[PDB]
Amino acid sequence: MNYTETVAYIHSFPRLAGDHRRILTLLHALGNPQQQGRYIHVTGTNGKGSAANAIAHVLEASGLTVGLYTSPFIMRFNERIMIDHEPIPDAALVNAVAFVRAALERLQQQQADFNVTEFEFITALAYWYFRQRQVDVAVIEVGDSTNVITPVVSVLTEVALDTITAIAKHKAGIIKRGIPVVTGNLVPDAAAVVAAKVATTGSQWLRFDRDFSVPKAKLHGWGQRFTYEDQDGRISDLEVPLVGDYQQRNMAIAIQTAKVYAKQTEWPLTPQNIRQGLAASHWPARLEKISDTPLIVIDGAHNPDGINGLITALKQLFSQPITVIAGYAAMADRLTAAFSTVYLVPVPGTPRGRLKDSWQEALAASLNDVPDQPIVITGSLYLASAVRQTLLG
Ligand SMILES: [Mg+2]
Repeated sequence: MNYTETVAYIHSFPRLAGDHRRILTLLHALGNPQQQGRYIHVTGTNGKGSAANAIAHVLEASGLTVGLYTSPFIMRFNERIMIDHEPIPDAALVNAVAFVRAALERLQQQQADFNVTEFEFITALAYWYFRQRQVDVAVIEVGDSTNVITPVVSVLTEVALDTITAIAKHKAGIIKRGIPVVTGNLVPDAAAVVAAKVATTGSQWLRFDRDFSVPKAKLHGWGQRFTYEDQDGRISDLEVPLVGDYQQRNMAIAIQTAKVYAKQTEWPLTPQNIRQGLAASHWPARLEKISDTPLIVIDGAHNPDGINGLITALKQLFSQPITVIAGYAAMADRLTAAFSTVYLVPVPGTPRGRLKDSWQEALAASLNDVPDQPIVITGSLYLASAVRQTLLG
């Protein structure tokens, strides 16, 4: 096939019904690449994509070839599988999809009704591609079809209040015997689930605000300047180009995890690597300022927690009036009460306050009416990625 037939073939996979048998059957046909190499396992309800990207950036700056498996993509499909922050080239995706389909067709010649899902096909391809390219470590963000590895260190960023013990027990399945777990400051029910699991596995548990912390943090331009502290000391005046107070805990989790990786593998990691790797830690479409003149910021906050955390982040950055373009009525009532011009438009991959029929009509209106006013586009990551693909791709 071509690339276009290859990405359409990946999306043609079904919606099957538990354990990891189907993906392990497929992975045995690929020669078990999940059993070789080093891995960092990342799960959590929020902040896992941001942490994983930060861990990868810090490890790459120390001189390691880092594979990175994330979801979702923002600009193109190829962003889900990266090696040193470069998305898997089209032709390499064409080759890899052809190799995995060939092994899958061999498996269907034996077991006639064998199949896998879309995420299981992608995860198996990701794990085979990282071994083919021979990376030093692969940072794996949890989708659990990825739970077929023994990591060097596991990360559990958050189990947020949105049942808690039932969610925490599903998330604690990535914690393995003797392998250290780096977590955030978990809520009581999630913490009790983590404490009992690590007493069972015998794991070293490094927790945010206990073993490591951020004693100083403040805004500095479009990003934050902060100080990290642990048992080895402090690394002061670290800078990341990400706004939001919740990002202080994701970066701190990322720094602690990277240090736990290097100590376990006897790899040298300096504070310089951590500093340089945190400076390169850009995470697209998450309060990203994409244009200076005119001022345009894109964001994918989609819950009311995301709307409330955005509102105070926008208040921190802007003391002038802005136009906010929003992709239900409780999310829109807090936007109208806090901001100037507010436009409600439709999100592009969905179906059926000032109303606009599209985000382009709202953006053209604001630029025509008041050209010096900043525009923030928020409400969905799919709407935010549509604006980013249009305005930059
Ligand atoms: Mg993510």
